[PDB]
Amino acid sequence: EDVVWRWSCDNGKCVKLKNDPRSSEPALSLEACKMFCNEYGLLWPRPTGEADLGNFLSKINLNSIEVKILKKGATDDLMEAAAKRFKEQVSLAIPRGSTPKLTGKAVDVYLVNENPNEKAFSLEMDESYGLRVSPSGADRVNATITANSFFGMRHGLETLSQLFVFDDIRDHLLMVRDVNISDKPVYPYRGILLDTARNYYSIESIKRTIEAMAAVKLNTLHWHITDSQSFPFVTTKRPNLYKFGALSPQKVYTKAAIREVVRFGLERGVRVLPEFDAPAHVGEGWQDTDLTVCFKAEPWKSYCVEPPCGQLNPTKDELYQYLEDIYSDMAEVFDTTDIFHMGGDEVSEACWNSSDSIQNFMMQNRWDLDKESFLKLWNYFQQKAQDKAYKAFGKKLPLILWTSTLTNYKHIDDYLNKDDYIIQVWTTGVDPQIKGLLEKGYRLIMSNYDALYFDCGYGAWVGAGNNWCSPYIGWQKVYDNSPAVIALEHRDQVLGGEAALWSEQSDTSTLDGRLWPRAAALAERLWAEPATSWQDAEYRMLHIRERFVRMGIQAESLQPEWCYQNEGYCYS
Ligand SMILES: COc1ccc2cc3[n+](cc2c1OCCC[n+]1cccc2ccccc21)CCc1cc2c(cc1-3)OCO2
Ligand SMILES: *[C@@H]1O[C@H](CO)[C@@H](O)[C@H](O)[C@H]1NC(C)=O
Ligand SMILES: *[C@@H]1O[C@H](CO)[C@@H](O)[C@H](O)[C@H]1NC(C)=O
Repeated sequence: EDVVWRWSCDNGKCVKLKNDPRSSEPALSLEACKMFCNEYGLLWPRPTGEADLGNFLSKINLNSIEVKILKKGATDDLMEAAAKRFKEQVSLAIPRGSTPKLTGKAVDVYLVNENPNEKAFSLEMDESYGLRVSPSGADRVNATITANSFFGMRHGLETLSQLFVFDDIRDHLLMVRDVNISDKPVYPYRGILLDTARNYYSIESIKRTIEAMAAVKLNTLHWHITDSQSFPFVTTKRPNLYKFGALSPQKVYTKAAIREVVRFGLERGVRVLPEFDAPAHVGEGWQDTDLTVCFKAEPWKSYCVEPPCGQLNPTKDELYQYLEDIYSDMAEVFDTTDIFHMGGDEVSEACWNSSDSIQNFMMQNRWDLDKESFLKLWNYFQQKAQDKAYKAFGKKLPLILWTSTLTNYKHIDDYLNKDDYIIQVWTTGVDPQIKGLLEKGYRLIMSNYDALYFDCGYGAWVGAGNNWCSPYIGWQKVYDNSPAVIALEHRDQVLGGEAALWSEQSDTSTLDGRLWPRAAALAERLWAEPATSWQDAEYRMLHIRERFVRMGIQAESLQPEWCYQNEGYCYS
């Protein structure tokens, strides 16, 4: 039936009041009130530069929006696809089952791509844009997006679509009348790590994830595509790896499917970054090669962090022929990435020390069997693996490794160097390793497990209780986790951050709820690095959750919808 309430801005809060008929004041719908009661309206993330939204809305004819590309170039196909997606972006303002009256002004969207040939991902790419909205004549709106590249331009299309509101009191589609926005991200690497080896994720759910990432301007999908539990990556050159390693014949990622995901990501400004974790985190798929040790070793607690155990045997020269083929097959289909993630997760010495051939190998080279020697074996592996990666990608390119024994800042320079290796950080923001790494010039990606491990909090998956990194991390905590605070003067060496969805307790069915809307908190933290805390983003965070749901994302619920309609009454 008919909406009964209206909202009125009062000290930054939209107050619900009855829509009394005996009033000469025009009623405000909830989101129309929110657009101007809130400092940044309904925007997420909030812009970093100019953020002038004016004071008025204009009624818009949904069928009279037209996008015009003013500069043509190599990104013509990308710009056209982004333009065609803009109307459905706009329709996200309308609740499902509601239809706007097809009246109001016409909208002209002018896209100005000032370097229309640029379309490569790089840490130095220009994601900035300018957004202007103003009345054009009497019956039209002029929205002009100006950006130095396609990626900044499609960010601006995202922000523009957030400047529409549905008046459900009147069934009118509205748009902010006078807008001056300039915007650019604080960090170039704004990512989500998706583990698709501890459990399988449908390609459809991966594309859905990329959709939601683009909606909040995240730009990197780190595809943790192999691990001990499964090998779903279809490597044409070593087919037994996925044939033996896959959980099932249908639970694989073919070349065609990965190409689909990579293209889907490029069109939305998302770099699809593959990882082959090595030399630990291997197992399924390597049967009958004699290239691993400790696979399914028992008791697993004595040999690895979680079952099944298993590590590569770096003393077998055939291993690096396998690795070169894997990396080459990855480079063929992951052909938008400028970076390669090589894992580097903590190696088990007990696993390597229990091997006949490994100990004989270490005798012959004057190595003992102490802790320092197995670190030397790990360095031996990473050097040879790194060479195959360069040959596979046909060029030197940045490589990522996790913080580990190998990348301890006290000895990381022994074989790594800060120009070839980026370090992904799981330690807490107060761990001394971060300061030690930054002073040695290393670049960092923050994935602090106390704020950015999105798998924490659920039940145990071995034994009873809860999983290892519980409690569950609320969005308030991931919002307040600031890399700038963590890095201090070395801020420029922080490339950004990444929410990690490890998947021993997550798959296709839980993907939406694990990531959303919590990854939006990381999106604003990395895009804007606000000096304000989560309380000042709370109202806009509640709205972006609703926008995710309108997109079809099964996003987690944060608060009673009553709180969303009654700002200021839910606090502590
Ligand atoms: C790549 O980083 C990773 C990735 C995966 C990790 C997985 C597990 N564990 C640390 C991990 C880690 O390191 C995170 C640092 C953990 N950690 C360091 C220092 C102090 C701590 C105090 C309290 C809790 C954890 C503290 C901890 C044991 C553990 C037991 C399990 C399990 C998983 C883990 O599944 C079945 O049983
Ligand atoms: C649209 O607005 C932009 C920014 O103010 C302006 O540069 C451009 O000339 C306008 N175009 C039209 C057709 O009004
Ligand atoms: C490796 O095993 C040998 C016995 O085979 C033992 O002497 C040595 O201390 C072990 N080293 C480590 C690091 O466990």
